[PDB]
Amino acid sequence: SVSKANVPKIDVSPLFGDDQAAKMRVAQQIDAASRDTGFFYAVNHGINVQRLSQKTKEFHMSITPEEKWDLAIRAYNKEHQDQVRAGYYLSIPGKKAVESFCYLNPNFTPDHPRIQAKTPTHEVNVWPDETKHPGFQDFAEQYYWDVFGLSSALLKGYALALGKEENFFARHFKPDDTLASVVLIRYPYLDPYPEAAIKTAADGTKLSFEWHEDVSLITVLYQSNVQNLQVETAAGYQDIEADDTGYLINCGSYMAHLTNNYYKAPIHRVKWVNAERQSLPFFVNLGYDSVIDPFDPREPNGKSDREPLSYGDYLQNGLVSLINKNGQT
Ligand SMILES: C=C(C)[C@@H](NC(=O)[C@H](CS)NC(=O)CCC[C@H](N)C(=O)O)C(=O)O
Ligand SMILES: [Fe+2]
Repeated sequence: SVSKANVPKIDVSPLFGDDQAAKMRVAQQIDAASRDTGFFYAVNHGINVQRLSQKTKEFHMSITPEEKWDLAIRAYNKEHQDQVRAGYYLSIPGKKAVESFCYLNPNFTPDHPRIQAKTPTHEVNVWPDETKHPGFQDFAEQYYWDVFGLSSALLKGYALALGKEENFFARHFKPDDTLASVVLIRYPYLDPYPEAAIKTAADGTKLSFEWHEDVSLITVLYQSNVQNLQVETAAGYQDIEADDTGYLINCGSYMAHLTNNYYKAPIHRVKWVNAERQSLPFFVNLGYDSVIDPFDPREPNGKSDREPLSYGDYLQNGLVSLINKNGQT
């Protein structure tokens, strides 16, 4: 069997308060986890994840095929040319088992300057009919802000961990402009489970999603309590334990770029499991024009030979590349 990955549980509650020394002790834990497997569980995070799961299940189990077409992104519905990121990602029974619903910043409204400009990666969210899904949009928008708040706290810990002031990332992570996304992914139980919907790794492991690094600064994930993720390490792919009270945190490739791989974006993959479950990531993205000068916390003078990259350039290029590599979700 594969060995268990070292995924420590870190109590992040000090990151919400004003005890600077305690924040440093959290930052050290983040540093250690980021230098090791690249994953940790954030605990004492303050979010009601059980309610998140319940509301998400009520949505996934009640939405109809009709509504899925009507919410579909462009990849599934040519009539919806503005929906590149936000909307419904359909399953293809017999071929693609997973389905999902993505939404973006609720502040991306029709009058937002980036929406008026039609700037890439910005879109106005689409939502199902309120009468068919009472309370869902309100719940989902509030969840965006709850996980935004946790993410801001986590970003203060990553900044302190890297030797920076606590707002070093967080000053570029703003309610009015963040490109962050929530994805409500449904993995189904299927009997029989179609082989075409199961991928196979070079080591023989059955997978739902192949190896990748995340397109994010950090990723802040709630999943059901069903083991499925693996992380590549020196010792091969290792299993990340489940814990559906904590949030699983890892860095994405923008952090790797900014830190000159001090905090790598861990390569990870999703095992095939025949289970009805949920995967609810929040991809922590900055603003379109956010640029942080790359640095190197292993170099005496802190300098890096990487060029600055705006977050919008990073994101637009990354999302396309991930689809080309691992397929349209
Ligand atoms: C555990 C996870 C976080 C999930 N992974 C994915 O489905 C992949 C790789 S993390 N995610 C994406 O395809 C990126 C989605 C970006 C989003 N659709 C957007 O527009 O922001 C999974 O469960 O499969
Ligand atoms: Fe990922």
